[PDB]
Formats: sequence, C-alpha cells, structure tokens
Amino acid sequence: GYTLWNDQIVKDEEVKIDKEDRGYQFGDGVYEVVKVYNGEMFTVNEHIDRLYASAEKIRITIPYTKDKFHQLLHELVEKNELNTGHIYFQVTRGTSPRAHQFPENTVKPVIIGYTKENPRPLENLEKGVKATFVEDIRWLRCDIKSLNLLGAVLAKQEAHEKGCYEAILHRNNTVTKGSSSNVFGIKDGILYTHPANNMILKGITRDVVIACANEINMPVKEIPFTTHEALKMDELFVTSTTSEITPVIEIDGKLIRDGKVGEWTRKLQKQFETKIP
Amino acid sequence: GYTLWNDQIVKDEEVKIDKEDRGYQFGDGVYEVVKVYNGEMFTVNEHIDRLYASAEKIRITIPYTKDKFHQLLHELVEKNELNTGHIYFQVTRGTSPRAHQFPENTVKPVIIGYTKENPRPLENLEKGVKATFVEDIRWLRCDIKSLNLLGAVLAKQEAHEKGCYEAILHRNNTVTKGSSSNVFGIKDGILYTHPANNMILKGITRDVVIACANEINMPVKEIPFTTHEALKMDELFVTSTTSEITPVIEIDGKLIRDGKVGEWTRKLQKQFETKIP
Ligand SMILES: *Cc1c(COP(=O)(O)O)cnc(C)c1O
Ligand SMILES: *Cc1c(COP(=O)(O)O)cnc(C)c1O
Repeated sequence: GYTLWNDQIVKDEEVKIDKEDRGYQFGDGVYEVVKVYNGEMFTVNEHIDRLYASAEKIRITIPYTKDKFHQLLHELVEKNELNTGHIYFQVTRGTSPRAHQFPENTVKPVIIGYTKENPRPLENLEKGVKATFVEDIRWLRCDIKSLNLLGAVLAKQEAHEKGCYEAILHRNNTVTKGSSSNVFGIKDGILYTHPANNMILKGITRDVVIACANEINMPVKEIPFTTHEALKMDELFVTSTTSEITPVIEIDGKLIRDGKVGEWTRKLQKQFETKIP
Repeated sequence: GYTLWNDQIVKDEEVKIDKEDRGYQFGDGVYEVVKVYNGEMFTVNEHIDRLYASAEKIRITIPYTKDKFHQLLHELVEKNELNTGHIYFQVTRGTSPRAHQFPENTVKPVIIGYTKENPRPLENLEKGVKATFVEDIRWLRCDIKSLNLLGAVLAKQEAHEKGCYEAILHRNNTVTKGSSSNVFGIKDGILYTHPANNMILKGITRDVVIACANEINMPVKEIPFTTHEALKMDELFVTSTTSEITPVIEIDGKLIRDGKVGEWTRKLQKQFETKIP
C-alpha cells in the first residue's frame, strides 16, 4: 500500500522511523482517525482542525496549510483505493538527540498517514455491547488527542480479558470516558454526558450526536453522572469515529434496564445515519 | 556508532523502526538509563531488575535472561568505546496493526539500546540549581518507568523557559517528584522524601542516597511534604542517574535558606562519591 510521509506518498517499505523520533521516546506527538464511507471522508475538516489545534496545544508547528493537508489526505485514499474503512494520521515534533525539553525550531515534524479497509461494526450497532467499569488513571490533558496512550491500552486490555468491548473509566466514581470513546446516558428521554474539560476529549462523533439530539427535539444536559447512576439508566451508549453509536446493553453482568437497545438510541442512530455519505 | 537491536549490536544505519511499533503509537514500552564512569557501568544489576520489573507490570515478556542482557550491554560499551557518559535502552511490545488491546503472544518485543558521551554535571553539583513548582498532571502509574512521558516533557520545558534546571511537581500541594528526578528535603539534620507509591518512580539513585544516609548516621523520614514546607527547608536537592545529587538552591525566586549548598548535602555528595567507580 501507500503511506503519507511528510509531503510524500510512498510505498510502505520505503518508510522508516528513527529511534530518536520524539514520538517514539516521549510520546511527543498528536493524531486523528478519519472514517471513509465508499471513498468519502466523513467530517474531514472537523478532524483536520482538531489535529492543528492539538498540535498547537503542545507548541508543535505543522509545516502545511490545512489545504495542503486536505489534498494530501485525498491523494492517499485514491492511491490505496480505499472504499470503506479509515485513515490514520499523526505528527511528532520530529527527530533530535534525547532530551525532555523542546529542541531547536530547526527540527522538522515527522508526519505519517495510512489506510485500512474496515467495515462498519453493524452487528454491534444493532445488538449492542458489553462493558466494564475501570478506574481512570490517565493523565490530566485528555483534551489533547496525543500519543500518550499507555493509560488507555491497559484499560482496553482489561476489558478484553473479561470479554467486554469497552472499559468505562471513572475518577472519584464519576463516569468520565471510555478508553477510546465518549459515554452517553439516557434517562426519561433526556441525553446526559460529561461536559467538555481536561477530563475528556471533546469527540467529533460526540458533537454530531448532540446536533442530532437537537435536531430530533431531544433535550441534552452535559451533567456528570456517577457509576451507580449509570447502572440506573434506561439506555447507555458510547461514541467514537469508528464505533459510531454503539449501544451498551450490559455493564459487569448488570443489564441496563432490560438489556435491549433503547428507542431513543435508535432515533439517534437513525438521525446520525442521514449525515453519513 | 553501534546500536543494540534486539539481540544484535549493529550500526545505527542498519536499524529501522516500523510505524506500527506499539511504542511509537501507544507509548507501550519501558526503559532505563545507566551511567558509565570510565568504562565502568554504575549499578547495572539494579537497573536491569527494574527494567524487567517495569515490563512485567505491563505484561511484556523480555525474550532474554538478565545475563544475556547484561552481556549485551557490556559489548555495547566496548564497541562504542564509551568512557564517561550513559546507556539508554528500551523495550516496546512490538509491531502489530493498530489496536489498543494487546496483540498475540506471537509478536516479539523490539529492543533498542545506545550510548552517549556525557560528563558529570560538575558545575551543578557544586553551585546548585534553580527550580520551579509545576503541577503534577501525569498518569497514575509512575511506579513504572514507561514511555508515556508527555507530562514530563511539558514540565521540563516550562522550567527551561523560566531558565530553571528542573520542575518540582506537586499534586494537592504535596510535593511528589521532579519531571525526571526524585526530590529530597532536609530540616534539622533529618532527611525527608515522598514514600514509594504509584505517585513516584522508585529511583536507583534515590535508594543509594538513602543508603548513604544510613552509613553517615542520618535520620531518614519518608514523609511527604507540602510546597509550603518545601520552601522552609534548611537544604533541598534532587536525584537521578544523570544528575546524581544536584542541589536546588532556589525555587521561583525564593532562596532555600541562604541560597548556598547545605552541609548535609555536602556529606551525602561526599559519601555518594565513595560508591562511584
Ligand atoms: C479519539 C478519542 C475519542 C473519540 O473522538 P472521536 O472524534 O469521536 O473519534 C474519545 N475519547 C478519547 C480518550 C479519544 O482518544
Ligand atoms: C527515571 C526517573 C527517576 C530517576 O531514577 P534513577 O534510577 O535515579 O535514574 C526519577 N524520577 C522519575 C519520574 C523518573 O522517571
């Protein structure tokens, strides 16, 4: 296949990472994941804006204009002939001899991007998924979508070992986020979800679902709910670019309500579907 | 130069990292940094035991024995003819297509290790340094020396822009550790330092200093102290393999006592010298 390397589309083999790439040794980089539906990139601009925003938060300067970056992303989809799946891309501060502090502005940021054929998780969208409560041990800057993810892999892995799809993180017993997604809860026709602060990444799918909720005249309250209040909800689902709107029907062997995908979830999934290419 | 790559000492050029190297995308891996004093490695067994310990905490199985590793490290010191500097080595889970949960027991961990000429910070060890208080926003598993270091880089950089050497981290106004070192406080001939828990990395230099205190009949209290109490210490300093015992004589424009290196610090630095090759 083809991989985007800085400003070049090259063959995977030709691509190589240096042992002193700040993202390799420190996790000094940012990233994004864009979904493609039949050759069409879903909400690409939203994703491109956040890359630049996340890079700016750690004072990384991307050498290209959002336009040059958009074009490069499109060329990559064609060269790979990606139909339905996703585009992954990141930016690290660049390569320099090991040191914690920032290097000299001289260092060029390394950019890597590639594709993968991956269909929508239809079975999960229909029948729902299992989940587990895992304690939040991640760092305090989750608003930045960076490569500092060791906290997430340990959470996700615990979920997997129990046969769960996602792990729901909570700090001070208050639900925050999923290892790799945003958590929503529904009680009496009202949508609840933890507000946007340093505790959670302000997801793009998360924002679309709030627009969808506003469109179908459903009220939304960005109020934090506890893990006990979570098990008392009528419906519960998680969101992420790849997961879309995945229903959560059971947490730790405790069926949410009756253990069936709710009607409001369905309406949101039905409304969301209209925005997809 | 020569780079240790898995089980082969090869030239920097023959070594190549893959973009789906879990340590590159998730910071999924651990590391160590040993000091070499005139061809002789300092406390090398202690460091290798913490590498294997740190790997075990995230379920990484190093394919070689502690001997094969020791042997390899020694070859690397000779091939590079390293006199006085340090060795940096690390282990990642390996290369596998992008996914948060662990891959299969098939994937081999990628091992990297290389040297660097770096003298002793004589100036700092004699005249002391300036520091700055920075809030601890790191993940909750610092007991593991992992590659999830974005919190550390962001802290060091802040100290750096303020012309300070190190950043003294505090969580809930209680001093925990530096961006990349352990903190010690002295008040009335008694040695104070934060106890070993998930909040701090149990450093090797830290333990040496604690042994050096017992040997010189100095009382050690592993009681955490606040920032308000830190500013009231007779003496203050930080430790690490590369900073050894660096004395901090000022925190944010505020001198620690008279702004001179304390006598107890001098006695510890003197005793520490006896353990060096
Ligand atoms: C990437 C990510 C998400 C999802 O954001 P989307 O834009 O919906 O893909 C949610 N939470 C965390 C912690 C993430 O890293
Ligand atoms: C590596 C490290 C240290 C120092 O440990 P040493 O064995 O003395 O080098 C101290 N604090 C943190 C946070 C570290 O990561």
